Amino acid sequence: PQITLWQRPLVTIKIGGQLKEALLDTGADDTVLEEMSLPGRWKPKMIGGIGGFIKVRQYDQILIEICGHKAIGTVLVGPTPVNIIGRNLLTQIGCTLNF
Amino acid sequence: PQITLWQRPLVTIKIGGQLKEALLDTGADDTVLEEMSLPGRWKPKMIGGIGGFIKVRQYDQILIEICGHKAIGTVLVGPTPVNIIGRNLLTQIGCTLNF
Ligand SMILES: Cc1cccc(C)c1OCC(=O)N[C@@H](Cc1ccccc1)[C@@H](O)C[C@H](Cc1ccccc1)NC(=O)[C@H](C(C)C)N1CCCNC1=O
Repeated sequence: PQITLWQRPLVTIKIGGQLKEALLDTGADDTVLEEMSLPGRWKPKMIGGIGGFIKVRQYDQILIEICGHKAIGTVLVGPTPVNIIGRNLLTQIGCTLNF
Repeated sequence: PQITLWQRPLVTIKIGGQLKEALLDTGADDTVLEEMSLPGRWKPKMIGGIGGFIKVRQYDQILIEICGHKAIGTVLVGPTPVNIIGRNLLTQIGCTLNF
């Protein structure tokens, strides 16, 4: 679908048998989600945003269902203020910026 | 122009008689540019990010020619790693998220 930006591009995703709301972020290289229970092994990692860095856990091969569309990629779990759909996932669902 | 997301969507902007490159961030309510000099006056303001809060100077009525498109709005300047064109401006140039 088409999304104007007069409001935050929030959409509903399905992950780990759970439902959430993630922001479609072209400004994000990766995908980071609020602390949640996820099965499988992970790997420590650090990402640097505007306010600084945060200690997140790196999950590979995690299936996410963005607004219906199913995709699988690397999901980061940490102390983020909002759920973020980064370009690693956005390019799988074919999201494009236009104007 | 249609922009895919395989790489960070960098756009060439022109502000204060200066040329720069800014990221089209759909996950940014406002626009924050790196440290630079500007004519108008400002007002201390802080914004929440991923790793914490930074203090920026606010400016209203700032002309910005985003990739051949002239728009005007509130710009913020501070300790931001990259230049960011948020939604307060993206809408002015009819930028749409699509998939
Ligand atoms: C939310 C907001 C309100 C008012 C004004 C502004 C500028 C606002 O946005 C601030 C902000 O942190 N926005 C983020 C999403 C956001 C909204 C609300 C709360 C917290 C975050 C996101 O869009 C952009 C920001 C840009 C960036 C900054 C420094 C270095 C590199 C990239 N991107 C990142 O942090 C990403 C993360 C998410 C994987 N990131 C970090 C590792 C390297 N690459 C990368 O892409």
